[PDB]
Amino acid sequence: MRVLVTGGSGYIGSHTCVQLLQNGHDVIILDNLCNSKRSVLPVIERLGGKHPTFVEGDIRNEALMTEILHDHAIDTVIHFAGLKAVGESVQKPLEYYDNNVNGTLRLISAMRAANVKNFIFSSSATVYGDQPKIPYVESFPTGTPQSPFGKSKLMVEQILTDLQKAQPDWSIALLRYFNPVGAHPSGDMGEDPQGIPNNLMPYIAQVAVGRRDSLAIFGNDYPTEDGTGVRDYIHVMDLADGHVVAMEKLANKPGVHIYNLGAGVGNSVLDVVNAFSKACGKPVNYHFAPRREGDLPAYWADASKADRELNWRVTRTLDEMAQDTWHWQSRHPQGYPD
Amino acid sequence: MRVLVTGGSGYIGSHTCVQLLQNGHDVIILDNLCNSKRSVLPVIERLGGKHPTFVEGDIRNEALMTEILHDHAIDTVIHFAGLKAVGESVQKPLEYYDNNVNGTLRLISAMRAANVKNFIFSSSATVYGDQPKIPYVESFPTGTPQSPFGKSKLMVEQILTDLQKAQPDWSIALLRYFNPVGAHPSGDMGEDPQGIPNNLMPYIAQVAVGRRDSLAIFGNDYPTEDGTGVRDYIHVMDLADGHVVAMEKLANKPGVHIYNLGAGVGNSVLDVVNAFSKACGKPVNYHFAPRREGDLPAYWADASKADRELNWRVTRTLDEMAQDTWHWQSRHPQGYPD
Ligand SMILES: NC(=O)c1ccc[n+]([C@@H]2O[C@H](COP(=O)([O-])OP(=O)(O)OC[C@H]3O[C@@H](n4cnc5c(N)ncnc54)[C@H](O)[C@@H]3O)[C@@H](O)[C@H]2O)c1
Ligand SMILES: NC(=O)c1ccc[n+]([C@@H]2O[C@H](COP(=O)([O-])OP(=O)(O)OC[C@H]3O[C@@H](n4cnc5c(N)ncnc54)[C@H](O)[C@@H]3O)[C@@H](O)[C@H]2O)c1
Ligand SMILES: O=c1ccn([C@@H]2O[C@H](COP(=O)(O)OP(=O)(O)O[C@H]3O[C@H](CO)[C@@H](O)[C@H](O)[C@H]3O)[C@@H](O)[C@H]2O)c(=O)[nH]1
Ligand SMILES: O=c1ccn([C@@H]2O[C@H](COP(=O)(O)OP(=O)(O)O[C@H]3O[C@H](CO)[C@@H](O)[C@H](O)[C@H]3O)[C@@H](O)[C@H]2O)c(=O)[nH]1
Ligand code: NA
Ligand code: NA
Ligand code: NA
Ligand code: NA
Ligand code: NA
Ligand code: NA
Repeated sequence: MRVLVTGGSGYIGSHTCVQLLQNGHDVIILDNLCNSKRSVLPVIERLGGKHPTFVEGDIRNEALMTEILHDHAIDTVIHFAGLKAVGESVQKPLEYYDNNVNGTLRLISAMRAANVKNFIFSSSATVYGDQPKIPYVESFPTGTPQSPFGKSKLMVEQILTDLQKAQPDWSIALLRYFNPVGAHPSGDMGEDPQGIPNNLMPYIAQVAVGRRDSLAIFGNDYPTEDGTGVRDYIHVMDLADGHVVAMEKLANKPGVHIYNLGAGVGNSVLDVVNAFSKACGKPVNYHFAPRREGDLPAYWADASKADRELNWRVTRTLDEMAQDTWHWQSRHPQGYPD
Repeated sequence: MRVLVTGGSGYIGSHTCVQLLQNGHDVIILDNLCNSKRSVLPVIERLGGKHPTFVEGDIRNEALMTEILHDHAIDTVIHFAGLKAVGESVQKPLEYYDNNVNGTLRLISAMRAANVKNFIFSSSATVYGDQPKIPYVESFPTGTPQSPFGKSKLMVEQILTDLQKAQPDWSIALLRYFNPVGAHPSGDMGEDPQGIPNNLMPYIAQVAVGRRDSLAIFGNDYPTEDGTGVRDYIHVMDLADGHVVAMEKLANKPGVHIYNLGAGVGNSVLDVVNAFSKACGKPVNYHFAPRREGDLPAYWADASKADRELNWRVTRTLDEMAQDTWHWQSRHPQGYPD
C-alpha cells in the first residue's frame, strides 16, 4: 500500500517505517524535524531494505498536506507527528494544542480534500484518565487527562470519532500506546532524545552510559508490590509491527477501531532498573525522590482485543527492551549525527 | 476600556456592542460575516450612540489578529465568533472544530503575541453534559457534550484553563450561556437567522409572522410538568449587560472566572409558546412531534455565583423576551438588508 507516515523520522515512526518497507509497502515520510534529524533517513532505508520518500514539512500546513496526499496517491495515513513532553505541555499549552489538535485537524482536513479515508492515530493510555480499574480496557469510558498533552490526545480521538460519524466510509484506528521502549535489534536505530530525557528508560540509559549521576526514582511509597510506580512497557518493534498489521487489516474497513497497544503486564521502576543493570553489566545508580506531579501508581493494558481482532500481541521481553536500548545507547553515545 | 469583540456583528455580539458603547468603551468589531451582515453596523452605532470600528476578518488568521490587537491597543477581548448549529455540527464536524477550537487557539495565540491578557469566552451549559443534578452549578465537574459543537466549547474551556495556568497573569472568564432570546427593545436589532431557525424562539416567530405553518414540538412525553422540554431562557439584553459587567469587573483580575449566565428558572416549550401567543395577539400554531436527537428533558442554571460575585442577575422577563422578539420580527420581516 501507499502510506504517508507523519513524524516518520521520530522514535516510533522510524521503527514503523522500517517494518513497513520490509513488508514492501511504499512509504512517504513527512516530518518537520523539530524532534528528529535527517541522519536517520539512510538508516531507515538500510534497515528497511527499501527507499522511503522524505518530505520536510509541517502537518499544520494543510495545502502541502493535500498536495502530498494527491501527489503520492496515498491510500492510508499513519499519524505519529506531534509534541509529547508532558511536563513541557503544562508550561507551554498552546504549542501542544496547536501541534496536536490543530495539527491533526489540518491533516485530516487535507485528507478529506484529497479523498484519503484510512487513518491510524498515535494515541495514549493517558486518555483513560484516573481509572482505578486496571488493566485498562477499550470498553472503559475515557476520563480526563491531567496535562495539556493528554488532553490533546483525547480531544483528537473525539474529533476523529465525530469525523468518522459524518463520513462513515472512513476507517480510523485509535491506537492507545502504553510505554514504548527499546530499539531496533541492530543497535543502529533507537530513541534519541535531546536534552534531559523525560522517560524512565532513556534516563536510565544515560546514567549507565556515564552521562548522568543517579536515577531519581519518583516515589517509593506507592501502593505497589515494591512501592515504586508500575507501568506497561512495550518494545518499540512490537509497537511498529502492530502498526503494520493494523494498517493492513483495517484499510477500507469502516468505523473507529480502538486498540490498546501494550504487553498486558505491569513492571515497576525497580524491575526496569534491575533489567538494565543486567543488560549493561553494572549496577545502575539510583536514588529515591519525591513523587512526580500527576503520576499514577500503577496501570497496564488489557490487550486481549488486539489479540482477538488483529491476531497481534507482543513478542519481545522486558530484558530485550533493556538490552536493545543499551546496544543502541552504547553503539551511538551521541545518537544521530548532525 | 479598549475591547475587541470577535463575532461583534452576530446576535449576541451586536447587542453586547451596543451596551459596551453606551458604557463609553472603545469597541472594535472583528467578524467574517459568515452569519451576519454589514447592515447591522449602522444600527449598532445608532443604538450604541457611538462609533464602533469594524474589521472584516477571520479569527483563524493569527497574523491579522495580532495586528489588530496591537494596532488598537486592545485591553480585553470578548470572543463570540464561531459556528453554533448543533445539528450541522454533527454533519460537519471538521468545520466546527476548525472555527471553534482552532479559531480560538489562533486568537489567543495572537493575544499572547501582542501581550493582551484579559479574555471573555462565549461558552455554554452544554459543557455540563448529561447532569441529572439541576440546576447546574459552576462547581459541578464538566461532562461530555453529545455534539461536535458542544465538545468544541468544552475543549476551548480546557485549553483556556491550561493557558491561564501557564500564564497566571491572564484573567479569563468562561461565561456559560443558557438559552438566549429576545431582542433590543427598539425592535431594530435582533436575531436574524438564515434559513430554517434551529432554536425555539425564532422558529415560533417565523410561524407567527406567517412564514411557517406549525411549530413542531419535539417530544411531549418528557418527565416535566407538561411533558415538553424545560430550559433557562435568558434575554439577550441581560446577557449583554452581564458581558459588560464581567469585562469591567474582571479585567486584570487573574484566574479563570466561570459563571453561568441564566435566569435561574426553567420554562417549558408550552410556556414559551403561550408567551408568544400573547405577545403576537394570535394563537401560535403548533403540533407535537417526536423527541429531537440529543435533547435533554430539563435543565436551568444556578446563577447565584454571578449574583454574589459580580452583582449581576437578569431583569427582563419571559414576556419581555417574547414581546421584544415579536417587535423585531414584525418590524423587520426580512431582517437585515443585503
Ligand atoms: N514515546 C512515548 O512514550 C509516547 C506514548 C504515547 C503516545 N506517543 C505518541 O506517539 C507519536 C510518536 O511519538 P515518538 O516517541 O516517536 O516521538 P518523536 O518525537 O520521536 O516523534 C515525533 C516526530 O514528529 C515530528 N513532528 C513534531 N511536530 C510536527 C509537526 N507539527 N509537523 C511535522 N512533524 C512534526 C517530530 O519532529 C518527530 O520526528 C507522538 O504523537 C506521541 O505523542 C508516544
Ligand atoms: N445563541 C445561542 O443559543 C448560543 C448558546 C450558547 C453559546 N453561544 C455562543 O455565543 C457566541 C455568539 O453566538 P450568537 O447567537 O451571537 O451567534 P451568531 O452566529 O449570531 O454570531 C457569531 C458571529 O461570528 C461570526 N463568525 C463565525 N465564524 C467566524 C470566524 N471564523 N471568524 C470571524 N467571525 C466568525 C459570524 O459571522 C457571526 O457574526 C457563539 O460562540 C455561540 O457559539 C450561543
Ligand atoms: O526519571 C524518571 C522517569 C520516570 N520515572 C517513573 O517511571 C514510570 C514511567 O515514567 P515515564 O517513562 O515518564 O512514563 P509515563 O509517565 O507512564 O508516560 C509515558 O506513557 C504514557 C502512556 O502510559 C504517555 O501518555 C506518555 O506520553 C509517556 O511519556 C513512572 O512511574 C515514573 O514515575 C522515574 O521514577 N524517574
Ligand atoms: O423547533 C423546535 C426547536 C426547539 N424545540 C424545543 O425547545 C427547547 C429549546 O430548544 P433549542 O432552542 O434548540 O435550545 P437548546 O437545544 O436547549 O440549545 C441552545 O442552548 C444551549 C445551552 O442550553 C446551547 O448549547 C445551544 O448552542 C443552543 O442552541 C428544547 O426542549 C427543544 O426540544 C422544539 O420543540 N422545537
Ligand atoms: Na451525517
Ligand atoms: Na528533548
Ligand atoms: Na546527538
Ligand atoms: Na508554568
Ligand atoms: Na442558518
Ligand atoms: Na433577510
